[PDB]
Amino acid sequence: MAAPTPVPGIFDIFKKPVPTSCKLALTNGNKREVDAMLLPPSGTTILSDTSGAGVFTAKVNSKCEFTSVSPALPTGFKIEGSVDKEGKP
Repeated sequence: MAAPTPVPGIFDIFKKPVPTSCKLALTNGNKREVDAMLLPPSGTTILSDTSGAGVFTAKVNSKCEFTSVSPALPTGFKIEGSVDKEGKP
């Protein structure tokens, strides 16, 4: 009668057993992980700093590595572009 989409997430577990997610982590100069977000490849991660709240937007590539942080990442801060691991983040 009508053809509804049979859900594009059956059989598989809505994730691939390969790096389809990126775990971005903003850490301050003291390396305290001030924020951490699991984003998709080439996504923009909004990371909130508890040191002074710079609210950093880490724009990554499909490599899960940050390419550019908006507004600008200051000296001391480390945006770790961790990848979705073989195990849970």
